[PDB]
Amino acid sequence: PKLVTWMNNQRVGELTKLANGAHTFKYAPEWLASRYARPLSLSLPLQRGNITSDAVFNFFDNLLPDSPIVRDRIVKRYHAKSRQPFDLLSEIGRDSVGAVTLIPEDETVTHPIMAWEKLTEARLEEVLTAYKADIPLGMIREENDFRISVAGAQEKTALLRIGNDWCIPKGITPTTHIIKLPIGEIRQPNATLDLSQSVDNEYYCLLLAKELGLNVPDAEIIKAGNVRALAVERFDRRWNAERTVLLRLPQEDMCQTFGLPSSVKYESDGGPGIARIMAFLMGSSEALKDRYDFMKFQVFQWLIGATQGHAKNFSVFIQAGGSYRLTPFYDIISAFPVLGGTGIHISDLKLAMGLNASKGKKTAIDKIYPRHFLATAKVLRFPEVQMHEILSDFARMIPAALDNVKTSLPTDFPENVVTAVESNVLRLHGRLSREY
Ligand SMILES: Nc1ncnc2c1ncn2[C@@H]1O[C@H](COP(=O)(O)OP(=O)(O)CP(=O)(O)O)[C@@H](O)[C@H]1O
Repeated sequence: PKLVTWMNNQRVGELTKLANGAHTFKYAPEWLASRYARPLSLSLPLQRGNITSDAVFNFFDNLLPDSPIVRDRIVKRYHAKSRQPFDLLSEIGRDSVGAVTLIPEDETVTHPIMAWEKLTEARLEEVLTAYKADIPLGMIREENDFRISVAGAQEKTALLRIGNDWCIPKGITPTTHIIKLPIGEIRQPNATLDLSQSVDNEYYCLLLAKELGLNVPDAEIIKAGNVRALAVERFDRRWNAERTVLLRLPQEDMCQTFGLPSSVKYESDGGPGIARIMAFLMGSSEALKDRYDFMKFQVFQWLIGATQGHAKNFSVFIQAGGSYRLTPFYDIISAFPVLGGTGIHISDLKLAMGLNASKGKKTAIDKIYPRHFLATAKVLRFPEVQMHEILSDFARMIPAALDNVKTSLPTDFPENVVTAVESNVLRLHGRLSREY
């Protein structure tokens, strides 16, 4: 029972579901014997023979949705053999996050390689409201070519845009976007989250992120009838130098990077933090810069209060030769517009990975001061003279950032989201001015 694994169009090896349920992968000699070859994941480097590591399982399990519901659907959708990472992927394992492609050992490929199917304005709304039909990742039933897969827990979908048209890829056509819908859970301790308007909030956050010289993905708000969904330009997808072929970008996150399961994704649950990930960024290609933009992303998160910035929300492109480097900062949301007399106080918002405090780690966003950010870099051998610069710029830039954004907002954008965010971002920013 195999599952041929390709990377773009070259063969890497084959995943196989054992007779007891275990998962084993083995790199094809063709892939192994090539000066320009890279591993499936930094949790399983190139090697001859079979591989059994709990890693060869976790890797693929992270390649599936983080929501029971979604997986509850993925099954009934295509009648999966089971709920294990394999049998599920056998179904929608085609276009997934990164450049990995899983094809059933026996149903071999014919048909034009890269084929899709344009979508009518009135049909797109379907793909966007597929949950109403009990469908996973928005994959219309009529067809059957739809076999995408995406991580996360939010009701989303991924499509292929050609020129000025929304197309549902076919066979193994790489999707170019990730249209996420305003439904699902978020985090903090013991408590999940329902906030403002997913799209607006996220959008806003990305706008500030970008306006704040922060590297994030290209995304715009869209509307298919009465469906306000957000579509982000996948940063693991790229066309040939002249738009001839649409290639993928081998990528993986920080949970697979360490061979860790999906469960242990939250530091509080035994996951990695600013210390385990940084100590790992010292081996990154552009390590000097990757270590910098990271730390800076912490302040930003602390400033816009992003309580769901766990280990599964950070990745690294797998560069040829097994080398790696940090990717853009995807998935950005503020918990500020959820505060107030809604029984949730700012003293309750905690961060995913804590900072070097006086005693262990400090998370409550309502308690983190400059000293905590420095003590963090101090401990992690991150030049202090470089952190002060970060806390600095923020003190001088944020005030204007929250403004330049207000002027570049949609018409129908919740005037109140901005209110609950720019107020808190400003209260926190204050702790900065008072030092820098
Ligand atoms: N613009 C982009 N380009 C490439 N990959 C992206 C991306 N945006 C998100 N991803 C990838 O897809 C995964 C899930 O997307 P996202 O983080 O937006 O989901 P969610 O918002 O569904 C997550 P959760 O609710 O579980 O915190 C990420 O872990 C990342 O690997």
